[PDB]
Amino acid sequence: GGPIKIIDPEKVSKEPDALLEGFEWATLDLTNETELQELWDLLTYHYVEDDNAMFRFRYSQSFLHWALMSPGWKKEWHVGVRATKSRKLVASICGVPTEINVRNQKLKVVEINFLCIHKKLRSKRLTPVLIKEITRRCYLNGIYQAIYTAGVVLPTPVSSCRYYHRPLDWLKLYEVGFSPLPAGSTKARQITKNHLPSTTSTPGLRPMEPKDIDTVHDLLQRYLSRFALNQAFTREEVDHWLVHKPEVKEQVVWAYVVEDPETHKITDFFSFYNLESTVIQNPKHDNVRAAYLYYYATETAFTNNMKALKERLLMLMNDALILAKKAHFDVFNALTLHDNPLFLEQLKFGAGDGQLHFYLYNYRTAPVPGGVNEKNLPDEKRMGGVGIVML
Ligand SMILES: CCCCCCCCCCCCCC(=O)SCCNC(=O)CCNC(=O)[C@H](O)C(C)(C)COP(=O)(O)OP(=O)(O)OC[C@H]1O[C@@H](n2cnc3c(N)ncnc32)[C@H](O)[C@@H]1OP(=O)(O)O
Ligand SMILES: Cc1nn(C)c(C)c1NS(=O)(=O)c1c(Cl)cc(CCCN2CCN(C)CC2)cc1Cl
Repeated sequence: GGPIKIIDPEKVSKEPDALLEGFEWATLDLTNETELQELWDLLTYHYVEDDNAMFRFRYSQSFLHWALMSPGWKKEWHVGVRATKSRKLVASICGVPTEINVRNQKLKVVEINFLCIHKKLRSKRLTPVLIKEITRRCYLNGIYQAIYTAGVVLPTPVSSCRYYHRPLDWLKLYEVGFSPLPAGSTKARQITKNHLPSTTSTPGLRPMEPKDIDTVHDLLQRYLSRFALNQAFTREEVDHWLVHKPEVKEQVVWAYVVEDPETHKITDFFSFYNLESTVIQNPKHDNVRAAYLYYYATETAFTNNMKALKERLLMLMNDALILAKKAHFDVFNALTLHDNPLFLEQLKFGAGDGQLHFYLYNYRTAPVPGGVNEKNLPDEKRMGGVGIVML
């Protein structure tokens, strides 16, 4: 594939477009505590819900700091819209830079996320305006392509992946309306079915440390290179995205490595992050604590023995579940991307209603497989496609 259009630097406007009357553009500075708080206030009450308005994402302030001030970040790519009078933040749209590989052409992109409009301003076509404005700011900085994901179908997705959910506290999930009771089953059977071992099995599993950064970087890059569409990690990005710094307020990222008991080389790693959802108007529960499978890698993949890879992943990911369960998560979420179809059904992940659609701006490439077939069920012959995860 390649770029759709070339942008003329000479022609990029130095001024933003008009906004709806009574509103103005505002660059957010998320190193200001009070500004990070305003973003959090906006997302907490207006960001992504399920269709039934039972749950809303509640990215924490630590999470917002981590996701939005990643290497190369610029405050210019954190775009707010404020009410002119009250100064209230009523919309946002954000970018951070990264590099991605699209069938072996590397591209400098922004990843767009945290598009949000206050409920009272919805269905006024402010979205195109937000998009066009962040687009202008990216073009002024020499960035002309983007990748983004959404839970909704929009023109020309590059891929689509299904959400899967492994219950950790099945009864809590039942009570909030997250997890159904299967037709002929009972709650006891579901509780029994979701039990997990009390201890991990992979020899040499331990938390990731800073000293592991270069090795993990090498291993993740080799492994991600197996996917048509992947994120091309830098060392700083591995540092930022994979290593928790206990000095955030509230841990966001959990990373574990496998140090081979004999060679002491790291041969595997996996990571998962913390994203809670507000439970809406339920007097007995206000929260679902989800862990999401993030990046991982294993040397076993380079053998191209799909059976040995499966085996290894069943072991590593069951350990990920045990760990998430010890860390008090209520559910573990994963998508059908990476080599995830190899283990999802076997580790008792249930199929979700949600889908994650992947999109590129200003770049054309052939559709990429998303780990599912025509029935939207996991498919080991439709992997090797999506090797990027967005937050
Ligand atoms: C070179 C750099 C380029 C950088 C830019 C790259 C592109 C980045 C793209 C942004 C990627 C963001 C990634 C994420 O953050 S995905 C998460 C998005 N956030 C939410 O779902 C939060 C809850 N919902 C809302 O806040 C509002 O409903 C939003 C803001 C989503 C739309 O507000 P509203 O409901 O009031 O609608 P409107 O009247 O203003 O506008 C209607 C138009 O907007 C199109 N639409 C609706 N939803 C989305 C969506 N999720 N991505 C892209 N476009 C979307 C829609 O098809 C229609 O298009 P069209 O009629 O023109 O065909
Ligand atoms: C528990 C829950 N909270 N929220 C807010 C939602 C939608 C749920 N249900 S769910 O099954 O976990 C689910 C469902 Cl139904 C649907 C989706 C698609 C959401 C896509 N978002 C997540 C990533 N972001 C970059 C784009 C917006 C994600 C999830 Cl995580």
